[PDB]
Amino acid sequence: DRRALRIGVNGLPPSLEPINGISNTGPRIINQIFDALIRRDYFADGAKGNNIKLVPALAESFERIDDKSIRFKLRQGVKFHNGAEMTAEDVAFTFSSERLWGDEAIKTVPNGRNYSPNWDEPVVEDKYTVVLRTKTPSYLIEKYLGSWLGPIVPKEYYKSLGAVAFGNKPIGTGPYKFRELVANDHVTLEANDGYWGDKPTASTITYQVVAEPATRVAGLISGEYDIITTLTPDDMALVDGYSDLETRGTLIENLHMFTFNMNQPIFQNKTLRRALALAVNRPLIVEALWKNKASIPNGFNFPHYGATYDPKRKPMEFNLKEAKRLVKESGYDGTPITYHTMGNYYANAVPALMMMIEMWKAAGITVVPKIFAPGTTPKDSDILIRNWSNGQWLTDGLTTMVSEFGPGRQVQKRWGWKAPAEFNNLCDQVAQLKDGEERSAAFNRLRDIFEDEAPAVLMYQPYDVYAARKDVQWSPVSFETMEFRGNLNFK
Repeated sequence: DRRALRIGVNGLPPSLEPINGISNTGPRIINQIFDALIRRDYFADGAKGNNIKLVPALAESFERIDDKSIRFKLRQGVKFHNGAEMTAEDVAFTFSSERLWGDEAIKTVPNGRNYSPNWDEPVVEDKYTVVLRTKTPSYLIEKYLGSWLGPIVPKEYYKSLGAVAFGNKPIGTGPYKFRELVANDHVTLEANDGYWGDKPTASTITYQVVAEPATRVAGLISGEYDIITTLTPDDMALVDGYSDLETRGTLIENLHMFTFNMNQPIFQNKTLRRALALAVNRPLIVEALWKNKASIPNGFNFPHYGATYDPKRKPMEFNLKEAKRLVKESGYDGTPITYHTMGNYYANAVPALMMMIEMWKAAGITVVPKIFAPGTTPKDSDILIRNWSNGQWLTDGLTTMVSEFGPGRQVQKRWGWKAPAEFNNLCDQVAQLKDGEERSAAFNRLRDIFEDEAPAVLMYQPYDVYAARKDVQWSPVSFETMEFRGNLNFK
């Protein structure tokens, strides 16, 4: 009689619909309810949960037919949790203008176009064959289908409810079906014994919201939870001191940074943006606040980008002397510059800021915190510097230097970054090219322009800490999610 798995979590997503549920807390539940056409095999070839290999999943097989289309042959006889059969109608609907990237679709799925390539309408060729295609060249279609965009939704059930209502009673093909939701309290899923893959190893999975990390640690010790999420390196000594418990940490594919409202005169040019960037001592912050567990990326560059990761790229320079020279050159008059942070929404946001204020003070710059309260939306005109995070959500360099800093995106259109014409032309080229010498060199060049312009200042890649009973064999993955396929066994 399979064990019931209980996870003490920091929170639940606003929705369980695949796209509207994208958040820190959603993928760990969504990944169990749905399957995609392509699955990231994180543990392939002995990898410690950080492999980027993409393998077939609801797609039995696929072939790329040109620089913008792929023909998919789907697995046959696979059912959704409502008993409806999964067909090309459902895969076409999932990536259709109707549900995902059309003008009317983004009214209820706001990020449908933002998390998508330049889609063209899917083509249903037969019951189990579908061509998925872009209007312009794209060798990233496979990476996108193996991403948090990929989950396949049932067409008729999804249409009869709409995206918002579907988010509260989701139906997928995954190993665990939805049972119940108590808003901001718990989600319970039950084993789908009609699953097409291996039999699910837990009878139920309950995601129990426990707000304080101390109460979650207490619940792991008392026997209330099997796994607990959202801990820091500081909680590792207490948890590991118990013989029957252990922490299981991993670097996650996220990026903490600070950025600027470049519509403000003081940030309309790169000079003070770069002085602020060079005065920051990233290894001191990482040692003081993260017990040396977080990683400082060697540019806008991470191993999970695959072919567009450069392991020879020199690290971000810390140069107080050059920062001092750029402050005088900018004509900075000494007016305090605000740094908007919503308390500690991002882990260690306020302590990292307080360290950086001293670093900026050494360079001759007064930066003051503007700790806004939860539920407040500071207006754009009142922001100078602000903290930010960016999920590096594709196994490619496209996200987020091109997806957030590229042409027509947030940092240029809303926050006023006047990017050089070269940066924008290289952003459009890497979106269309196949991996190789040209695409990698273009990514190296984009990183050089990003560092010289400083539209944002990368701080570090955070380290996520889980804790679990030694009688539950489960390893975290290097992404903000939980994978139980081939990764959950009870001793």
